[PDB]
Amino acid sequence: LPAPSVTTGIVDADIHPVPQDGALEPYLDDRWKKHIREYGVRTTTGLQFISEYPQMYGGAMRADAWPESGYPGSDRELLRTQLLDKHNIQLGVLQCLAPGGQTLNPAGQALNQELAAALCRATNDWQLEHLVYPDPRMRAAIPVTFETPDYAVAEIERVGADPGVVAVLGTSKTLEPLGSRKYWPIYEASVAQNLPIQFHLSQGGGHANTGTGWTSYHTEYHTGHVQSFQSQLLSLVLSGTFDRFPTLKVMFVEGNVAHFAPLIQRMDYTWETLRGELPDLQRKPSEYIRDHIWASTQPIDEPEKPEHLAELLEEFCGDNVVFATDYPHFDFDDPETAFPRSFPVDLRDKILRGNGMRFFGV
Amino acid sequence: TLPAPSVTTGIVDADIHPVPQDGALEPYLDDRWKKHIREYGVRTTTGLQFISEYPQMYGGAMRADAWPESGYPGSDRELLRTQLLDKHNIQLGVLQCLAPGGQTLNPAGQALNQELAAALCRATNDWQLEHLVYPDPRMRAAIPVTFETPDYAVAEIERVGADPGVVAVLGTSKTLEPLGSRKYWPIYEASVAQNLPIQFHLSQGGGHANTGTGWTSYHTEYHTGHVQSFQSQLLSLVLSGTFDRFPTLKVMFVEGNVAHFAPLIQRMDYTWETLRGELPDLQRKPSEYIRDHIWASTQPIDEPEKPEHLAELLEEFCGDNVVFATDYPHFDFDDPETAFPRSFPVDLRDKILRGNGMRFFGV
Amino acid sequence: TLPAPSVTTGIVDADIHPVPQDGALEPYLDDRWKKHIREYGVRTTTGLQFISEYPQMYGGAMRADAWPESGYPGSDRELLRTQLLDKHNIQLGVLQCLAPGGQTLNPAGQALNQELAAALCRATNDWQLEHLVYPDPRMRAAIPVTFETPDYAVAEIERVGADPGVVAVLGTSKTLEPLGSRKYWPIYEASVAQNLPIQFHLSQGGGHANTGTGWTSYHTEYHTGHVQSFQSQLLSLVLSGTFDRFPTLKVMFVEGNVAHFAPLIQRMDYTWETLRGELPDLQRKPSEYIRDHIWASTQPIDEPEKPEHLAELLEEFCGDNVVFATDYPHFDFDDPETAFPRSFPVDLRDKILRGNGMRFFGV
Amino acid sequence: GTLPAPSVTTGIVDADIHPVPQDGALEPYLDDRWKKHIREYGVRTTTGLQFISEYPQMYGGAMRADAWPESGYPGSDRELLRTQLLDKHNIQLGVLQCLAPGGQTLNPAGQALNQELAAALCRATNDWQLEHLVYPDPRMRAAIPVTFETPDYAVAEIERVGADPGVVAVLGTSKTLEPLGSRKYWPIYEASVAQNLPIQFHLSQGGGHANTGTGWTSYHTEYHTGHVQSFQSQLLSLVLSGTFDRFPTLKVMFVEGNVAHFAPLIQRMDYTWETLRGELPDLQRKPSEYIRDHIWASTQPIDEPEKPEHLAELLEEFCGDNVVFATDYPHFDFDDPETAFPRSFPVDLRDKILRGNGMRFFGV
Ligand SMILES: [Fe+3]
Ligand SMILES: [Fe+3]
Ligand SMILES: [Fe+3]
Ligand SMILES: [Fe+3]
Ligand SMILES: [Fe+3]
Ligand SMILES: [Fe+3]
Ligand SMILES: [Fe+3]
Ligand SMILES: [Fe+3]
Ligand SMILES: [Mg+2]
Ligand SMILES: [Mg+2]
Ligand SMILES: [Mg+2]
Ligand SMILES: [Mg+2]
Ligand SMILES: [Mg+2]
Ligand SMILES: [Mg+2]
Ligand SMILES: [Mg+2]
Repeated sequence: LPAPSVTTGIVDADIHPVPQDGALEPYLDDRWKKHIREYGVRTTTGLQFISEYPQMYGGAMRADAWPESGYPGSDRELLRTQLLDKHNIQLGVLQCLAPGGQTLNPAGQALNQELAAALCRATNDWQLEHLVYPDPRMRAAIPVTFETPDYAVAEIERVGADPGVVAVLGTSKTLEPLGSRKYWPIYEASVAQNLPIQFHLSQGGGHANTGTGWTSYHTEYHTGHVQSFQSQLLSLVLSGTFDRFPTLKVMFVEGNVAHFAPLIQRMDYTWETLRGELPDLQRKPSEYIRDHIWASTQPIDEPEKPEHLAELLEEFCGDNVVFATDYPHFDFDDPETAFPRSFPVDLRDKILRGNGMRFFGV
Repeated sequence: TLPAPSVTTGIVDADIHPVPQDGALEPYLDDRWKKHIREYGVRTTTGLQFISEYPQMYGGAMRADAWPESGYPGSDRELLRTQLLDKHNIQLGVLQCLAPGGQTLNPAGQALNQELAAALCRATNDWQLEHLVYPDPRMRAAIPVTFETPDYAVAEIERVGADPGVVAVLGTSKTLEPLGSRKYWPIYEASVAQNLPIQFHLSQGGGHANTGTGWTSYHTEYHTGHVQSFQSQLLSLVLSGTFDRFPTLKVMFVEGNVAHFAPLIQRMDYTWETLRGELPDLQRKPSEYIRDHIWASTQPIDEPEKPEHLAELLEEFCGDNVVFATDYPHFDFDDPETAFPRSFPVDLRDKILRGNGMRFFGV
Repeated sequence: TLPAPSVTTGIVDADIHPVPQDGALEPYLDDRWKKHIREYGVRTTTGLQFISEYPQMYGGAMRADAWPESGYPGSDRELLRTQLLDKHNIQLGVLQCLAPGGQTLNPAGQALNQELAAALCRATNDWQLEHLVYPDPRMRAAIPVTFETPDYAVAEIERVGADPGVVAVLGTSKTLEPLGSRKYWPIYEASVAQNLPIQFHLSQGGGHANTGTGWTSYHTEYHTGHVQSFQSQLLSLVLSGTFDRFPTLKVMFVEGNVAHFAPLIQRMDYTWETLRGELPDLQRKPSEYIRDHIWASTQPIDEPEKPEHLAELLEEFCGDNVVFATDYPHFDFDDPETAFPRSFPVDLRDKILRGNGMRFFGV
Repeated sequence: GTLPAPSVTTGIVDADIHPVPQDGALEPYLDDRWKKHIREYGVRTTTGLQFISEYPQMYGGAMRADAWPESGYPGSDRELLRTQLLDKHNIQLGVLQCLAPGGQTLNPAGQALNQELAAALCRATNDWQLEHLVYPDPRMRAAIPVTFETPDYAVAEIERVGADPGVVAVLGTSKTLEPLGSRKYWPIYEASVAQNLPIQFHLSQGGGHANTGTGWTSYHTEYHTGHVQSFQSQLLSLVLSGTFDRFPTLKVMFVEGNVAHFAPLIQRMDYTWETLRGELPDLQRKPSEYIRDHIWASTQPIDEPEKPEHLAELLEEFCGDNVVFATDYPHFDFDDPETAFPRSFPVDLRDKILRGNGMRFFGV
């Protein structure tokens, strides 16, 4: 399969396909089909069929993205024409967030981690056969079980070298902050395959959705997603994970972008005083961003004064911001209208093209 | 070379708590970590500089008669020798060091800086061997290791686990993942490789609340609540199939009480009869794992209203797998002369005091 | 430090048979074993001084055109380079040394003196690395070890298994116990620890007759009969749950043919659907182990009467787990230019020549 | 458990007694999965036969016709074993060798091809014989069957119960898949020596090979006389492999392999070694020099030469200190201590066969 080529089209770092009903069954062992029929996929809830914050308005999907039968993102033809052709996407990165007709219930978060591994492997076989190889404008970010590194390492070794794969896919929420040594074998395996890692917004993880209680209303739930990414960035940087893995690239997907700038600013300021706690950390904290931390754009930040967007994106790192649409979610961003009227044209071009080309090794 | 432990006329005491005198760990700690501790203390799963989330009540939870001239109970090796080892003819006394200093329960392995945790575990292990075990090998060490960082724990088990002064690996009852999780399997593998069993002692911390349904308020809730963590760990270790992967691993629950395990296991089997289809990989019936894999120490002894129920429940658990402990110098210390009810059978009392622990510890 | 293998424009050849020149192993053998060989030869499971129980037919079963100026086919590294590596652009060629001298098939690991066998395996490994691999690292070694004495095999895997010139551990298709037996588990453990897969090459010997129902008479029976041992080994490795214990272990059956594995596995599943209750601990359906654990090399390529059936059966086995081999310099050598039928799909052949072997060897 | 060491006073040693569990007596000691497995499959071994071994017994199961209790198989009634054997012959150390999990003569637990089942049956047998027989009447002591063909499981069982004072030996079979000097078995020898336990190898069928080195026998004379051959082969391997150089305190007894034939076997071994010893240059002693410290043999079924004086000659040519009395109760060729030896047999040799020799083997 040839390497991805981006020339006059664009990069889209976050696309959500969904398998049609039964589409994963050719790839699952018999024991897991039986298990799912009898138990469903238990996770960090007391609920049979939904997550703890079920989608609010029409499944949080584009009203115009429902096909003849099935869920938005389950129709390959509609995805080719409504997304890939429409916006001339030449590298579109698939992030499968659910094994079935659902918006968000990640395979890696099944509490039966052997089932989780089986669902991740089936998703990877499915997306490569059903989407990537038939139309290699798409490439896969492969879900793995971050909470069981041995299984994730196995899956990265199995398919990580496939030219259809461009990243390893995790979740924004975890049981330990991602700088923990628990996850280091996954980083090691990813670097060995020259794969970057994308962490997509998730529920679950094992803790409440904030550091100070479970949220009540939808504003709190959705705005609160940024908090997990703030916590993860701090851990990955301050733990020295990037001293251990100096080539490891990480992208935060659907965590927003602008907030990272003042977070990193406060991180440096605090470190100037308190650095003595972490004497093995080799660089000033913000010095890790350019080489290690990326963010995708959707849902685009919308300051009251539009000029503040480019300022904050550059205060984060202008080279490390990568366009995404989030097709087919309701807060989908269109490359023709996402950026504010006065946004600098050269920054926009690299967000659409060069920045993601660098992140994915194009 | 230190001789193997020998139990002839004396008894096994599976849980004794020494503490290092002030400064006693400093020879075994690098200056970077000594400075760290001076500035930051041993930060753990609390917002408190020096104490844990449930500080002890009356007198530090220590026996009122166990205080040396100066220092904390358990810090004077001569007083431990005369008030405990000599007094009760303890010939295998297993040390479980629960704090790096003059405190009751602040385990080194639970420091959130896991590099500091590993350094403190290492220092504790060198200290207890040099200061207590080698001078008086009636004592032997259960070595604290960092269960939450398996690589560091494995390194420590490799470093010191084969020393004849060590008889077990020491963990905590509370953990971030239940102990049957694959996370901990490298520790089980290393322990088996060194022919060591594992003891899990009552702890605070772990990362979750002290119950599965909120943090407790009063001391009755806190102290009675320690049993709950061990119920949860037993279920995880058994149902996960950990003992199918490690068919020679022996684990003891220390200071989780004993009798409650019997009806827990009984409910486990009864539920499994219906729901076993969820866990088709598990090789044996759940209760069948107990005899070869799960031990419990006795302190604080269960005290039923009708004392005859004690022996019944210990046998319903597994009479061969119950091991005596005193918990010296804690306030609820059990004296082997007075702990057993009058009708208790001699066969069970004798193996609790000697043979059962000899089997667990490989003596 | 030897670079990792790199397969770009060329191919993987999973089975190449070099032979030491006369005396070439002597620098790597202790004088005691030199003396033993002079006085006893290499006694194995025969009553024969020099040959195995089924000696080769025409020309030693070697290619008529593979004889160097002096010595046995495979004994001249320059002819190996020009007639094999250069001729077919082999970029990962895996050496399987089947004899310590100028013979076709007399494996070191099968010497009945297992101390001698271990010394010959060690000497073969030092020799092939120094004479062949390091001078031309398109070649890499599958290291013979003594499967019938696991302690010695483990020692040799520890000694040389991490060398970058080594890509696999080498065993024999015939053994005294089926390969899923716990006897061989220490070897699987050591191989996994060195991130090494295992290749089992066609062999005579083992301790049993060459079929499960008597010794064969004619060469058709002997040579077609080699498939049988691999069928038996696959069944044991799968049904024993060896891959439940070692979930990262990869094994390749070398020169057992490929297509027959598909109906064998199909029968295994169909029988297990009824009889699975005998082995309730096996975690997966039997055929489900193939994809993650069982590979097969292609030579001598299966030749169905209707060529279309080849691709069908290779895919019914597992198309990602089939790896090219030439078997140079044996008479039934497969040329990668001609081995596959005209209509065979390019993607499947490409995987067989490149990606599949790269995955198996971790390249 | 706690139990005095055996005391042999005015009584005798009996090195081979065959008890058998009554129907169901092992079930309290077996996991549910193995009870189910046995119900559904029986105990598969190296045969194509559901219920019998490849050479089933000829006449009445090869039991003496007077040892049948009210209900069970011979050897299944503890009271009958006490009065018919231990009381009757003043046996003060009677060593139990349980050869079957049930009333089915000669079917060793260790030879089940499912070695996890085999281990479970060995463990159940050990728990049962200690509880039902040894502890109630400690004149009896156990030779604990273990799975020789799966050393990890055997080592575990030796570690589990091998230090129990009710146990006096580890119990194996005369036939194995590899000769007993093979390194495969060395972990078992290591674990046995660590528990200061000797090993007894009892006559068996099975093993994985034919019952001779040159084909399967046809008639019962060939089968029963053929049992000595396996012991000949095992002695040669154990000695010539240097197993006793590696384990210099290891003691082994061949049980029910006869005695006299060992003498000329060893004699031929030395004579051959004098020429060919260069093949095995590490061996520390002349082959026959291993016997005194390492190899014992029990007497039953006693050798019956045509001229009785040859018996004592051959027993001394083997090693007079290393011959140990056994009855083989309740099998048909049972030997009685009062009549087994020829009238002219030396009294000093007989006394040590009945007492001193076995005391030294079992560490009494
Ligand atoms: Fe998204
Ligand atoms: Fe979204
Ligand atoms: Fe305590
Ligand atoms: Fe306490
Ligand atoms: Fe070959
Ligand atoms: Fe060949
Ligand atoms: Fe007998
Ligand atoms: Fe007999
Ligand atoms: Mg600045
Ligand atoms: Mg300053
Ligand atoms: Mg540094
Ligand atoms: Mg390697
Ligand atoms: Mg198993
Ligand atoms: Mg099962
Ligand atoms: Mg003993």
